Amino acid sequence: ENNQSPYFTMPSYQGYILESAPVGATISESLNLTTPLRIVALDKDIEDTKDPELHLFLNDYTSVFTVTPTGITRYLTLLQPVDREEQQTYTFLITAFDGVQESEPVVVNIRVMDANDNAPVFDPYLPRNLSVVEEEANAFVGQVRATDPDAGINGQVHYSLGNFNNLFRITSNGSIYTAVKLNREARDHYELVVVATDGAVHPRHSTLTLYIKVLDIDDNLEH
Ligand SMILES: [Ca+2]
Ligand SMILES: [Ca+2]
Ligand SMILES: [Ca+2]
Ligand SMILES: [Ca+2]
Ligand SMILES: [Ca+2]
Ligand code: NA
Repeated sequence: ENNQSPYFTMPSYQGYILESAPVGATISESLNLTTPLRIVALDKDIEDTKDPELHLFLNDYTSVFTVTPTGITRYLTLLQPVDREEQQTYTFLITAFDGVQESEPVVVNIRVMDANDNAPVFDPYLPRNLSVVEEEANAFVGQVRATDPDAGINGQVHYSLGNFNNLFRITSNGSIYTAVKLNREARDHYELVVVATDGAVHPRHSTLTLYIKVLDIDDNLEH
C-alpha cells in the first residue's frame, strides 16, 4: 500500500533560464543553458523503473514556474515572462506527495540570465538645443548621457556620431566638442546625430538628434 515517504534524489536544485526565454521553456541545469534541470522523485512503495505517480508542488512562485506532471524524471517550465532587470534570482521549495505523506522539501534556486534586451536610453532632460561660438577648435558644444539597464557589457554605453564626424568629437562621457573651427558664414546650424551603443556581442544602439546653433563673432573682429 503506501507507508514509505517519497523523496528527491538530490539535496537541492540549481536552475538557469534566459530572461528572453519564451513561456513554456524548460529550466536548464547549468549557466550555459544547454541540458535541462532534472528533478527525480522516487517512492519505495513503488518498484523501481515504474512511475511513482507523485504530486510535486512549489511553495512559492506558482504563477511563474511549474513542474511537468508525470514521469519518474520531472522538469521545470516557465509560466510567465521573467525579467532580469526586475528580479534576477528565485528561491523556493518543492515537495513531493504520494497521497498520504510528503517528502522533505528541497530548496530550488533559479538564476535568470541576462539578455541584451535593452538599448541605451538618452537622458531626456539634458538640453537638445545647443549653441557654440564659431572659429574655435576644441570648443565645448554640449553633453549627452545614455544609460542601459542590462548587465555587464550589455549595459556599458559607448558614444559616437552619426554625421559630421570631421566637424565634431564625442568623449566617452558624452561631451561633444568641435574638431575644427566652425564658421557661421559658411553654415550656422548642425543637426547632429549622436549614437549610444552598448558593449554586447550583439550590440543595440539608440540615437538622439541635437540642434546646434553656431554663434557669431562679428566679422569686424575675425582676423
Ligand atoms: Ca509512498
Ligand atoms: Ca543593452
Ligand atoms: Ca537584460
Ligand atoms: Ca567666420
Ligand atoms: Ca562672423
Ligand atoms: Na529585461
